[PDB]
Amino acid sequence: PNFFIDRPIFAWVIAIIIMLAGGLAILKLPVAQYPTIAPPAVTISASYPGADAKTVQDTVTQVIEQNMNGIDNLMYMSSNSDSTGTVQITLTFESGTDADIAQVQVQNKLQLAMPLLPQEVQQQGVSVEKSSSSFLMVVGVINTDGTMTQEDISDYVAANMKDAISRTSGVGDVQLFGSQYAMRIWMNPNELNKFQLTPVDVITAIKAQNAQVAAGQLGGTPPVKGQQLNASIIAQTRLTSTEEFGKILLKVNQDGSRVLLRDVAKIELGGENYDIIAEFNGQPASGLGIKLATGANALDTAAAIRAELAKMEPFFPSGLKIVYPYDTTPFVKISIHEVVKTLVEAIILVFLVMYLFLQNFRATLIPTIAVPVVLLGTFAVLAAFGFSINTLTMFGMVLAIGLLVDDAIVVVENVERVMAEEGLPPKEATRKSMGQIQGALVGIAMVLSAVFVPMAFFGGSTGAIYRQFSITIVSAMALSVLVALILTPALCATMLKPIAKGDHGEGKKGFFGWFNRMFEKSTHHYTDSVGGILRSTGRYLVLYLIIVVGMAYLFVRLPSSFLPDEDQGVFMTMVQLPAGATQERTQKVLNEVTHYYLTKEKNNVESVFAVNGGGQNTGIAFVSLKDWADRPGEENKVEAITMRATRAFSQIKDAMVFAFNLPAIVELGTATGFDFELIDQAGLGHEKLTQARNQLLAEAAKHPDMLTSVRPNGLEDTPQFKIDIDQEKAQALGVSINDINTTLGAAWGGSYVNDFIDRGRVKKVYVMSEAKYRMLPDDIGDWYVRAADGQMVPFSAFSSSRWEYGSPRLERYNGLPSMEILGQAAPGKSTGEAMELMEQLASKLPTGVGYDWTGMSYQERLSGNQAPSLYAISLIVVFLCLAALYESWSIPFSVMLVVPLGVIGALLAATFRGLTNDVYFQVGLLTTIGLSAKNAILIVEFAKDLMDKEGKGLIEATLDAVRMRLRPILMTSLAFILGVMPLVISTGAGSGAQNAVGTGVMGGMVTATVLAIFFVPVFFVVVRRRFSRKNEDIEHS
Amino acid sequence: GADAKTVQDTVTQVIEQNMNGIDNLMYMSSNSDSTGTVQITLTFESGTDA
Ligand SMILES: CCCCCCCCCCCCO[C@@H]1O[C@H](CO)[C@@H](O[C@H]2O[C@H](CO)[C@@H](O)[C@H](O)[C@H]2O)[C@H](O)[C@H]1O
Repeated sequence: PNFFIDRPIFAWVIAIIIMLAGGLAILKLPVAQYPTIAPPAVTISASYPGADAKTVQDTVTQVIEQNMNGIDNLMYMSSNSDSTGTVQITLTFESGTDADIAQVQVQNKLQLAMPLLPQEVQQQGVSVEKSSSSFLMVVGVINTDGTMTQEDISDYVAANMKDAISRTSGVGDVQLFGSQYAMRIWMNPNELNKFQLTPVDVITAIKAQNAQVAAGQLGGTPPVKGQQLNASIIAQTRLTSTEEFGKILLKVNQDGSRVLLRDVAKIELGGENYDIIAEFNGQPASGLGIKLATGANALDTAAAIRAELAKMEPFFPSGLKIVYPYDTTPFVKISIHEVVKTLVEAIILVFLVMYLFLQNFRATLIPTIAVPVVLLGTFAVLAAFGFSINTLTMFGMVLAIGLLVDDAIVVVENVERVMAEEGLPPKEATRKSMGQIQGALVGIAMVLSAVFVPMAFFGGSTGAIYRQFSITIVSAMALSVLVALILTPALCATMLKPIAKGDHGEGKKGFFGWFNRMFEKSTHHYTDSVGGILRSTGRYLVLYLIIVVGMAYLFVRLPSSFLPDEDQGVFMTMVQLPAGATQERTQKVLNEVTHYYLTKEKNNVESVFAVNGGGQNTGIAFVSLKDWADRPGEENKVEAITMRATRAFSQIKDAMVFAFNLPAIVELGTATGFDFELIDQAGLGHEKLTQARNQLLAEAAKHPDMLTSVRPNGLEDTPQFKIDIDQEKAQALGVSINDINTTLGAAWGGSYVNDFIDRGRVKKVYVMSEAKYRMLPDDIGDWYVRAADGQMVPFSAFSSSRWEYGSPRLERYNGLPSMEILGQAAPGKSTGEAMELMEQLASKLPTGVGYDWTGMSYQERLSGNQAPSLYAISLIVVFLCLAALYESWSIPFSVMLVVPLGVIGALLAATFRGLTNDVYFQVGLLTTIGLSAKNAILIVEFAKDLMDKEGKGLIEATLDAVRMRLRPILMTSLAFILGVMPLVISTGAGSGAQNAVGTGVMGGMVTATVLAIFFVPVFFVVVRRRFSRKNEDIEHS
Repeated sequence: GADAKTVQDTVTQVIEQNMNGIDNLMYMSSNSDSTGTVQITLTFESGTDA
């Protein structure tokens, strides 16, 4: 400490080093919008072509669910069984488990369930992936001159782009939206009936005439003695053209005429699946979902990708352009550039205050050197603990600017003060003064990390969010202190200009300086009156409690959030059609939306990206917005935008169309809102479970005062068509049940049969009915089976037919049949309360109706008992720290009593600005407690030291302290309030967060000082008047 | 028994294409054989956990 005061250059070297390591941790540091925040989930997705919901549930799912045992750190297992034939089992794991090890554990338990699976499933593939929902980017590809359809493009992507993007550096994963080329063979059932043939033969023939076969080798090993030719055999080669697939022979007739495939069915290169069809401004487009690599730079991955695509552009088909539907990146560009704008500015502000307050250049260059260094160094402290330049850590630094600023200031001010007071040289003034603030600065570090660290040890995804802030902030802080002990004292004693004893630069200059008297006089006024109050303090206790209570009411009556919403230049709208509607009708609506946006939002919307899929019944539309710059208004912002969209599609539409903005943390809890699981426990039936579900919907429909918008999260039972095969009639007339089945299948379901080699890439061979002969129930009739004898038999000869109900989506939670009920709490009431009333209502249900919690309300049912404890620790540790610094159990109470003085402001700040008690308002709120405590501690320190090291009296010593201490206090807070204010009143991108930090902090700061510089004195004085007896107000020694 | 240009765009290239976002991949090189063997070597940054 002192040591450096006598060594300017050694400190210069610790400084130069910190600057360089931070500079390096800057040059080689990851940037991303957020950190990994969400618990790890691994999803097993597989599909069973043609299967219905109970099919996959009873063929694939339950066999997989039962084979999923003994996998490490299981949290919860939830799966969808779809009538679209797809089944997905998401296993979410314990927070901070090794993604990669858990995911390997699952793919190796599945690789054991594999042999107990359907062969259709086993051959379409059962897959394992790690589930983020956070694609860095989604690239679209289109053709301008109407040239190709969706499926053509899908292929172009899968054979020209997906492959070179996953070669773009910075790109961690590529996923594909659409379906690759396939040999699509569409049976015409009549022309099939002619030659007395079935699908089954079509399959057979196709496998037979199309294959590779293990050929072998001429002159193989061992060859015979002397042998001289050694080379490979080329055999039956898989088919290449659609033509060659036409020229495959199905039955050679008697009359010399041959029957080809070309004849019995139509043949075309077509889509592997037509569930999902995608339209970008109406033109057909096919797409890519790119995920950011682990540790990789978001902004550079995206730029490298864009460079990859322009570099491919000299090789494209005509009018085939790349489009960029979703890019989370430029919002991150603006976020980063705006937080830097803040840091630079707030530095410039502190210079401005420091000058227009010490009117002395070389002093004013000191704190300017200081914090930059603390910055750089903290980036380097983060890089050491494995972090990245992301949202949470950067607003952690913005938030930290205050402790940083007060720390540099405290020092240079104390020096200048001691010089103006006693007339010491620069150096000797420093040591006097550094020797005065030393213990205080160390103690403040122990108390500041006494509040800032407990919050790092928060659990769950919530806890993760806190971890980012807490580490950013604490390191910035402890460093601000080591800088304040090594560098600043060194830069003070070395380059600070010496001040004439009893200078105060009063009057003196005119142009620039009338202020000094005017400040001077007033600080006198101030302290006169400080004294003035210290006569009767009682009234001031009255008002104090009043402020406390007011703070309480303000606190409770303020809205509890999780984060703020961000117009990200992009949002989405989702479309729900009447159950069983058509690909084409859903598509009508999606076009309607596409046009609405392309009409009454001509100035804001650049592009609409509609996707029909997940089952004809429902479509979704990705709405992209024009750049922020040409969207000025309060109305050209997403809130009002989605307002008018949903306003449009609510009344004047045929099916439900919500328009919404995606939250910034893309996968956690809607604050007041839960995710209920209604779990069937006993050997019950799906019918009984639904009955229980609507029953609970009713029990909550009875409580509009507690719960709000309680809704199930599934699909209802739709009418499904049942074709009962009478084994007797069919086995009688001569048709093998296999044949009736797989003909019914390969007719209406479709069938993967063979593999063919298109343009050198292996694609699939799908044979199914032509569209028209497999649409309507009566058409069942056009299909016949060749019996054992040789006769064709219609299905109505051995098939009964009826309509029934069934559900398209069979949900399972942790093994058993279950049903997901989403919900949120009433306007007034806390989420947990509504969760509790839900546990009381799901307790009101019939035998076998159990309940459980998942996702959001799980992450909250964990960390709902932790919040008070970390802060009980925080209070015991801060008090212990201050008792340490001083020498008192009771003197601390002076500085702790300050905490409210900042709160009353922040609550008042948000409320009277109409905001909400979120995280940013909280880290900010803490930050405020931090300064309250700092200033108060410096006052109390100076008070005690004057008292003990100069035997001075109480009232007089505190008075003197609060007096010499005022000028810097004001400096600090002036520097802040100005630096923060922009954050409080900015628009453009991200202004939701910015304003969230700002408002709370600012209001807090204001009440903080202009309440402390009157209450702290009274604390120290009134507190001290519950200590010992004799002596006193001594004035001796 | 299959031939090299046969195996390579069906088995080699199809596997290589999925090998992105491999942590610390330095360089990736693979052989496609008419003796039927197909082999893909992934060499990594010095000291990545094998
Ligand atoms: C950076 C600018 C700071 C300077 C501006 C602040 C100066 C004035 C702020 C004072 C706020 C508290 O208000 C102050 O309270 C005490 C009363 O308790 C008054 O003081 C007076 O009243 C009480 C009587 O009840 C007496 O004990 C005391 O003899 C007398 O000083 C002050 O006249 C008043 O100004």
